[PDB]
Amino acid sequence: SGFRKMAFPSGKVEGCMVQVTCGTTTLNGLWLDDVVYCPRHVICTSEDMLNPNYEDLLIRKSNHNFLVQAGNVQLRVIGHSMQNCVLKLKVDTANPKTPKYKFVRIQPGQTFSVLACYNGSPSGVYQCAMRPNFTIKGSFLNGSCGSVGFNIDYDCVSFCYMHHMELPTGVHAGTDLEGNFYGPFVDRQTAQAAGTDTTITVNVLAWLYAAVINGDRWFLNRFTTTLNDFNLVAMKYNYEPLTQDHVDILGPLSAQTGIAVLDMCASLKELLQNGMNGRTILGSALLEDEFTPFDVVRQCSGVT
Amino acid sequence: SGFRKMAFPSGKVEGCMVQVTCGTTTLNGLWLDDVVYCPRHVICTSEDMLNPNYEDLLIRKSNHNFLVQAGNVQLRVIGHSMQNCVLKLKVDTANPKTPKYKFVRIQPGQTFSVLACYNGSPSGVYQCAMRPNFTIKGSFLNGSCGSVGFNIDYDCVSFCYMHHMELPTGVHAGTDLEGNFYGPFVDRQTAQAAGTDTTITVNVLAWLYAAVINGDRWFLNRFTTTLNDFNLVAMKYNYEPLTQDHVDILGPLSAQTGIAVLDMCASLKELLQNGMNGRTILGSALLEDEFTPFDVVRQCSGVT
Ligand SMILES: *CC(=O)N1CCC(C(=O)Nc2ccc(OC)nc2)CC1
Ligand SMILES: *CC(=O)N1CCC(C(=O)Nc2ccc(OC)nc2)CC1
Repeated sequence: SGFRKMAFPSGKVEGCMVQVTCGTTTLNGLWLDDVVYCPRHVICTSEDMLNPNYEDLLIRKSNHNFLVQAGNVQLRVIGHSMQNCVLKLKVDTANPKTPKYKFVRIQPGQTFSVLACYNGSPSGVYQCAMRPNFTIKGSFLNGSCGSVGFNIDYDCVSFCYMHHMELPTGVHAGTDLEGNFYGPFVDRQTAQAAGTDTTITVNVLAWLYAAVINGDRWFLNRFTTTLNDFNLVAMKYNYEPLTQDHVDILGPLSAQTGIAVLDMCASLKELLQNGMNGRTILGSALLEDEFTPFDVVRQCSGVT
Repeated sequence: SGFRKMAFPSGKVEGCMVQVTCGTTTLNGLWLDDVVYCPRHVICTSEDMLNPNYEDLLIRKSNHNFLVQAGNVQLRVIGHSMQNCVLKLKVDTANPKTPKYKFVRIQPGQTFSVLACYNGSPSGVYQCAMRPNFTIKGSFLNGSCGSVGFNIDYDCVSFCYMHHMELPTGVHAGTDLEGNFYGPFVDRQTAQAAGTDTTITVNVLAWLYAAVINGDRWFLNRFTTTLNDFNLVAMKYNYEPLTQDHVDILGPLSAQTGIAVLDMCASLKELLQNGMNGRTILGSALLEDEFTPFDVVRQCSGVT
């Protein structure tokens, strides 16, 4: 028992981290097979970031200008190309530690682990979620760009995020491994404000199921609700609308606990309207939304 | 910017996890050099756990009864011994992936990462703290015994915990890598109640410094206090006493932010007496105590 914000074991991803330097900018790259993926803003000076024309800046760069270092050994760059907001640096050596991998573009509400890196070296691993406004709330200092987000299914790493920037509000924006930003963000140092950071309702319900499974049951009430009634309350509290797809996804947790999804919705409705009254759920004084129903099942079953 | 509950990259520890089976019990072992460390309760049946005499149970065991599997390959056991509550199984092969390592016994308030494992396979990594009552609040299902806690200093892994049991209250107890339990706990299925789980004051202050560094400043007040005055309030709220050693340890955070430690104590005193009033600090509605001053400096500076 016990329920923790858990990240995937990071070993498979640590074996892929490299340092990429272009001129005076050094960030992280992801080495899979004979390709190193990194943010295209590695070619920018701090001045260039104000209004960069990436195609024009890239013309002044040759393969030998991209310095790629894996550990303390240099990789030879034999090609470079820009795909959306990422650069793909072809190297002459396949990464011997390349795990089975996929590039996936996640939806808002989906969680992933981040291996925060500096100078191609891993510093830490933490779990986060793609927010409904397409930002993530990470922990990234200068030099962390190119750090990646991922999920693991047994031995296959699904890379879903690459870090590119911090908005002026301290929230983070990045791309999938095809270089397409999540949300409307651009790799330019300009006014980019995030939209409403709503709560991921289906994740909160999954976490309330985890709480029941782990013995924290005080919030369970004698009520039920409907999807439409619940959603009226969810709208009021800036919670995402709950759909029948979400109810279906919560089915196995409902089955395990014997608590109907709409009954759990009614408990959540009362928590929104009455508050926690100084009480906690799974050691938290607020409703946690960075556990998906899949994460709750995985952690409560012990998937390796 | 941003501040997350971050675990150490787990790769170095993943390379040490093995499966240990004795009869019908299978748990995890830690393979360093030619020795596999595991909880001695691997020799117990579910019945034996009620009142085990480990020396007597061990007499009926031979090297060939300990099945050690690293990945899908079997290790040959050439010796076994009991050191306190851990078994040391000498194998004929040194772990080729053994990192530089130390065995350390941590003090309450100290944090570490746990690589939760099942059948010798890593399932997840999370960060926790040795509570002042010598329990940890982990996430451990059956089969997770032998999972370890650790800290990393660049390339050296300091192992500090091995998981052994879950108390009837859902909290966890375990040993250092010398097999000595933290706290008064025993590897027996008997009435073992934990003492008061007090809050780690020095860690809360470190986390309030992290909050200021990251822009969350609403809780800063116009007051100061003394160590004695603060401690009167800390006692009332089940917070650990703050010592001059703790104030000294917080010195670099005080220097970086320009906020004197006793001023931060006065802010914490007001948060204890007035509550959060529905507000949050670093995305939390309660005062976080599982970040040490060293963790705050490390995360706020980017140590790899
Ligand atoms: C995430 C990352 O690694 N980045 C590269 C460095 C970059 C940065 O520091 N930019 C910057 C420099 C100087 C000034 O002056 C106003 N502003 C921003 C952030 C992204
Ligand atoms: C942490 C771990 O791996 N453990 C080994 C299994 C053990 C267990 O499941 N014990 C147990 C079995 C049957 C009964 O019946 C009442 N109680 C406890 C827990 C520790």
